Amino acid sequence: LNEILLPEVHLNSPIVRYKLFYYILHGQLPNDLEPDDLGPLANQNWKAIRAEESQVHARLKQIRVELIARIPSLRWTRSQREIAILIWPRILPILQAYDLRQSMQLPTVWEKLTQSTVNLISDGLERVVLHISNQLTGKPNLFTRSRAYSIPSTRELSQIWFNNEWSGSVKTWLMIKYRMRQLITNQKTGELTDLVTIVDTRSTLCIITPELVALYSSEHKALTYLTFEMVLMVTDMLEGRLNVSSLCTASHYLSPLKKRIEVLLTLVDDLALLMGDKVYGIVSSLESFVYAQLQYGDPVIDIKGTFYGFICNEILDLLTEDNIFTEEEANKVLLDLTSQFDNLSPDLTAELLCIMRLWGHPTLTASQAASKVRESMCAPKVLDFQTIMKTLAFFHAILINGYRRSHNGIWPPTTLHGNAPKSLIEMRHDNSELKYEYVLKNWKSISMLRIHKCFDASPDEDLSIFMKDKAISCPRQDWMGVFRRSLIKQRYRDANRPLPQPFNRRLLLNFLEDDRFDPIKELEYVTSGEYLRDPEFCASYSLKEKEIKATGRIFAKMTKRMRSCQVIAESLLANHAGKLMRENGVVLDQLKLTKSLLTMNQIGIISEHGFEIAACFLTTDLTKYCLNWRYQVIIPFARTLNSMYGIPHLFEWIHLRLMRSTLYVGDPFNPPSDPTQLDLDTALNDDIFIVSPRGGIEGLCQKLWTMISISTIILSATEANTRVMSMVQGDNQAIAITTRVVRSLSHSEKKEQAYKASKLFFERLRANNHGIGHHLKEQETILSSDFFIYSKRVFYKGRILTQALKNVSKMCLTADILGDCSQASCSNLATTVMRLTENGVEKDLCYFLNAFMTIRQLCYDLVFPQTKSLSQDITNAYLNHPILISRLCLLPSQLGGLNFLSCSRLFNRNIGDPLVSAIADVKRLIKAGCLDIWVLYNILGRRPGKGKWSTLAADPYTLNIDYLVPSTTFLKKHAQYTLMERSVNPMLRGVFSENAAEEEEELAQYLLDREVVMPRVAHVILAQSSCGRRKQIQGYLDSTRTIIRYSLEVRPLSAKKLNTVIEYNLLYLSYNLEIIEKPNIVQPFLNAINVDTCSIDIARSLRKLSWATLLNGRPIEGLETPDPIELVHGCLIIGSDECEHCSSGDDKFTWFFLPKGIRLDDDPASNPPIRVPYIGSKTDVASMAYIKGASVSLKSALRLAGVYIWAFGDTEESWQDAYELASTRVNLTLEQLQSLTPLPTSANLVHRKFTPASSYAFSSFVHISNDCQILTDSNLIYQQVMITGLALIETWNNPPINFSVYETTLHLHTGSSCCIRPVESCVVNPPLLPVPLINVPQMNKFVYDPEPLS
Ligand SMILES: [Zn+2]
Ligand SMILES: [Zn+2]
Repeated sequence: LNEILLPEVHLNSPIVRYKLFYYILHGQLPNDLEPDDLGPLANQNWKAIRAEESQVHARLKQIRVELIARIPSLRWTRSQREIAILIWPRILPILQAYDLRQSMQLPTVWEKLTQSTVNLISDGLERVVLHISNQLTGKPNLFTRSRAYSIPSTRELSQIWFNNEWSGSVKTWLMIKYRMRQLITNQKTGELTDLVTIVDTRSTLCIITPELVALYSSEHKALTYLTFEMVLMVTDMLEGRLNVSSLCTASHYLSPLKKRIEVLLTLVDDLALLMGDKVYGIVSSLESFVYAQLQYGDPVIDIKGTFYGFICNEILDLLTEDNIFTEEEANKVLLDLTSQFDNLSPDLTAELLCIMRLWGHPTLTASQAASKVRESMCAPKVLDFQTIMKTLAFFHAILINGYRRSHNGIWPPTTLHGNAPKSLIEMRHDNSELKYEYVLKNWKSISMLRIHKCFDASPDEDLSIFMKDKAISCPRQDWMGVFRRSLIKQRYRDANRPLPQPFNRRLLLNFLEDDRFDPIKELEYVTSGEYLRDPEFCASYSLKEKEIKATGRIFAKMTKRMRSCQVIAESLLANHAGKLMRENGVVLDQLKLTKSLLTMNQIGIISEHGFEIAACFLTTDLTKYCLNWRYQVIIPFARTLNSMYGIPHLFEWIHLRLMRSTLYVGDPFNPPSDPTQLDLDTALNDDIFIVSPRGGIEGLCQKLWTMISISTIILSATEANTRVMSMVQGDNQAIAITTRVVRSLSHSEKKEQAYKASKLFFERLRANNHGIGHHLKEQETILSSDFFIYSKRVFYKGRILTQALKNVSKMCLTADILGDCSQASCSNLATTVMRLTENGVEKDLCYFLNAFMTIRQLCYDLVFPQTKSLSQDITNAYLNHPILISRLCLLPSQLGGLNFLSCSRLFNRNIGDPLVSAIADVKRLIKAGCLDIWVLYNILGRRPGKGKWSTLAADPYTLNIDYLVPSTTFLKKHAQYTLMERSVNPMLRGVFSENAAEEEEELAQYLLDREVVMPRVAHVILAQSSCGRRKQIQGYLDSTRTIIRYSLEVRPLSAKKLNTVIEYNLLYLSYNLEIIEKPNIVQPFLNAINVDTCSIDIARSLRKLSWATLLNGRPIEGLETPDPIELVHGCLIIGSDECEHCSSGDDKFTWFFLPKGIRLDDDPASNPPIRVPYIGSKTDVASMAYIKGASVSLKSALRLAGVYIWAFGDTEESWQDAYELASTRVNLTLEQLQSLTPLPTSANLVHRKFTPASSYAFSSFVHISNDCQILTDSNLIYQQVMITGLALIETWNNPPINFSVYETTLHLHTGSSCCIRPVESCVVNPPLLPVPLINVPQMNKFVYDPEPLS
């Protein structure tokens, strides 16, 4: 079992300083730590602690005596020796000193294997991309126009990735991490022998232990100790540095950033050595300085350089805070730090926000983390009553207006106070729109307005909320169980009290193993006030991982009942009250969100092609808002929400419970300093305790706070008589103040006028925020006439800045997920490469990088085996033949390979048929020479796998090939099944059944075993049926690492299952060895397929032979979709050129036009008019009866019936067959089912954070016209063609290029192509099989509704 629950490969936990201190002091390791540094650990009785844990102490003593023997000088005390013991933050400038190059062969073998494999496919990939450019533009310089400098191929990429700086460091820390993970795994199994590893490299001695490593560098005479989390963090940071430096070296776009990033890294490493853990304040100041430098180019003189100067002052304060540097040294350091950000384009100035994670993370202490929140929270705060009531009145107005525009424009049930004026009387009587200008006046009457019950909201409305695992704290009596037993044993022995019981329960497991669960009775915990009277309640903080800022270093955890009430209340707020606010543009659809943000940023840019429209953008972060929320400023809003929802007392729970409870920071190695503090309630407001908190907690009750902030923003906007559009995000907000200026004014003067108009709004907003208790400092406020910040992305002058280096920094050598398969890692690398394509990096370079890192990952997995195997035949066969490695890496993942990035994926996110794209890629590789035609013949002639009807129906477009599903998803499904099997919750009484797989197989066979097989129709019908609903509910579980471990423990895997999960990688490699080794003998009729055959025909034939066992010769219809690159034969027209396809026969094309004279980040009058580009089209029914408030079951049944009738026929027998599959989810009869069913024609057949598809730099000025074309598959095809054309236009002028001196026209002639085929459907398809006996959860509300109509 321990071979699956391997130690994590990447950092996921905070670095605890006291853990390392505990390990160092346990074995009496040499150190120069002051008594103040040790904190509470100095007064611990280490004799007893060493008496226990004797294996740990024995290992530590062994490494100590090895250190003494190797370095005799370490015995000297009082720091009179020449060797200095350094803790993690002070070893940054000496990371390159640790080499271990000798007595280390695995990294060298890995590098040699990667080079040998890459050397075989570089030219083929160059030919592939050349052919792609020739086919998509008609010219061979599509990808090389912006660079022509130097074109990096795959071999060049490998050379500059393995030969640059940090490469040796990455190899030596990868070996160290691998050895330490091996030692940890051995220790878990109880081997107890040879658990100390010594490498003893010349000038660098490293000793590896399952607990910590001891690294000594002779060149610098510095010895350091690193725990496992520290080692993971160091190797992750080194890998990120390697990726960033190599990408800067490779891409011409990021070339200027290389030297600046290197100089910044060196400067901050020296600063870290000189300072300690206080250099991460400087790192955060640099994070803010990126935006300060962005604001330095603002046209307005009054707003240019303010943030720059403030951030410089903050950096100087941080530098001179502890008197490490004098004024002149701090000034020189500041100048050196700032000189790396000057003379950079706005895109690059935002791609220096990648270096935040490049210096690791600070060593956290519970006391320091608690100090910040205790300073912010638990503080007196004076609040303005008038501001509170004005905000409440505008809250009422916004809620009323949001209830209007829906519900037939009818006012909610409201009660008017006695001093409402006649105008309010008539407006309530009339039910007209409450004008904000009207609400500003008579605010005393708009307030004191009781809004009665509006929604019949039910806590159990959403089921997915209850299925998400959340951390839950121990009761108030076991609050000391979080700390290590060794540290608290002496305290509990002195006090003569029993040791606290460790707490390991989870919220998800408590919910699932709850016999009597009901949200109606669960909310009574808060409604009846039992939470205030609960003595067991205990809320505690815990250190947050991968956090460098002082704020947000802790996240809180609460008891099971309180957490359940919190999630129920948040869901209640978001479902009904949250939807009423449309003043902010937040939507659950990302496409609409980015369109709204693009329009908001493009408000200010108006071209010459009266009074124009001008915008000034204001962005403020709300991270510190949670600690500053007070009960008095939220009581009226929450009271009105209570009245609206009908629950007498549901909200205001966080503050009321917090003022009566004592909070603490729970860290296993950070016990309270005072050994006499054995109880939480009587603790003092110091150390790790936060006595009587009066503020909020981050994330908790975020919806109410966001609505209050929206009301405040609206109030401020109306107070200054300025038009704004808010976009509050919870942790951030962006405001665009709108004003009307003269058209003839110069752009600088229009911006000045906009800023002058926005000054009053900003003053009113600051005054209102101060009134409600949120003081706005210069840190929070960034005023810019060009850009605003949303979702950590900068919207600069109608674009979105790239930040591709931030994406490339997290491209590591192994997925942190459980299975750790080669396929999962390759998929992660491909996803990161897709992000790089979207974020401005060269598409050709991204393709080469994806191939190179796929090869590198496979070589790493081959030469760094996670689990030792008795038979190494497969591993040796792959290691000795790099051509096999190349063939496997270049083969698409749909055919069994590890190439998860298709050629067409480089241009459009949406892919119709993955198999067609895979076939097109294989044909391209065969034409270039990367692969061989006999590989394609072997794939065509491959023996069908062990597939059933269920796998064909559940996941269409997939061939019958074994080992296409990684062991990771198998582990996730096993965890979900184990959770379902032991579940006893009433809400899931009938979800789980033992014959679920049999029922799914029978239904899939019924839907598929017909005259014509329709995998999409079967997939949709299965998903919308009862069994599909049960599968969805079972898949609602999160299946985290803890959940997977619990499932493996309570339900152990069989020996055969254990072995196959362990050796999935070797089994997959051996399975693909049958096709990537030698030309197999295939059937003679397969020779008809050639490299010139259309990918659609090849895909149809491959699906026919692959599923030959299941179908016995029947063809598969409804899946094929043209490959976007192969479908279109584009031509680019520059100046006097003409389209060859237009002049020769073809007359179908998608017209793309780019005007001339465009210059980004320049005068808006000069360039052609700007507009929101085409980012995509989502779902957008004419049913006989428009049922309002229809349940999910009713909609699912209606869609199932419609799809069945549309696909299998409109005969009465088909209607009876679909009646059963509809009645498995509703209680309709045939007549109501037929009447209520939507129109059964043109079935969509569609079924299954902020990542924009592009920067939209040059796609905003483009002109499109699809008039000369035919025009829901055709709509998807045309949308894909449009997106591909936009991507082609964008890559024609890469982010290195910012001007277009000539007008360009793109045609993308989709005609005269073999992939265009007529679409035929709606034929008669008799069932051919009796309808299976389906068990339906009649009593379950979330699957079946006995009353689907009112
Ligand atoms: Zn043309
Ligand atoms: Zn074709």
